[PDB]
Amino acid sequence: MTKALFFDIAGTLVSFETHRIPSSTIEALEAAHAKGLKIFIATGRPKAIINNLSELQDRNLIDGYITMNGAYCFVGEEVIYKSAIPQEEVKAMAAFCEKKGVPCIFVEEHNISVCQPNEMVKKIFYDFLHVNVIPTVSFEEASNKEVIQMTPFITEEEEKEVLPSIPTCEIGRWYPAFADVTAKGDTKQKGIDEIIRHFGIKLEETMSFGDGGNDISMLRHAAIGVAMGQAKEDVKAAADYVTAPIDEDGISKAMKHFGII
Ligand SMILES: [Mg+2]
Repeated sequence: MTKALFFDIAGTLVSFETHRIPSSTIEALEAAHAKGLKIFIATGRPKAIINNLSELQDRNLIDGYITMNGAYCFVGEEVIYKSAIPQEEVKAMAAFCEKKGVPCIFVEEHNISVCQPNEMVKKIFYDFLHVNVIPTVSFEEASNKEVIQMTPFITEEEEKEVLPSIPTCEIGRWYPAFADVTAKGDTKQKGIDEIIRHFGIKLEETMSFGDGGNDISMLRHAAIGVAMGQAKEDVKAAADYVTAPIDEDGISKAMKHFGII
């Protein structure tokens, strides 16, 4: 039976339309918590810019976090796994973005920065996703940092152009305007593995929930993967079950369907 739930944030817990968590989702997670489910966040975002979970956090419903696509995992105050990108690949991404004229976010363990933020950062991270403004630093400074995750604002075409300079990183994408880059093997699947290792939970007792391309590995890896109803077809194909759209009680309906609650 399911013992661990893994939830993506954007488009899974938090609506892109309201920037809020559906009421039925909060109710479902309260019910699951009381039944003893462990409830985990599994997001591409770094902790520093997770600014939209307060309704769950204030209710003390989250048992641990997979952040940065698996590159930074923690349970309470305890870090259980982290990674860093090979410096050559940080440098190559910085040089590429600066040459191309596109911005890039560089995330360290305890600092976050953006280089040359432009209309794409404003449009996508601030205006669309409601991320708080990230401090600016130069690409030269960024290129020298110990970086856990980079988020270049590159298209799929631009990604293929920089790819040979990025020979070992993982590149996770759910949206056409940016991708998240982490070190080899660091995907939300890795995050699941680290969390369940910590808790003594078997992979066969896991359930994941996602809407995006960066969820596909965790949708396949968990024993049961649930795709949100508005997800792209490749995300749905990776899942075992497709629930309703997020703003049509998709989380609650899935949890009820499986008897989680
Ligand atoms: Mg998502």
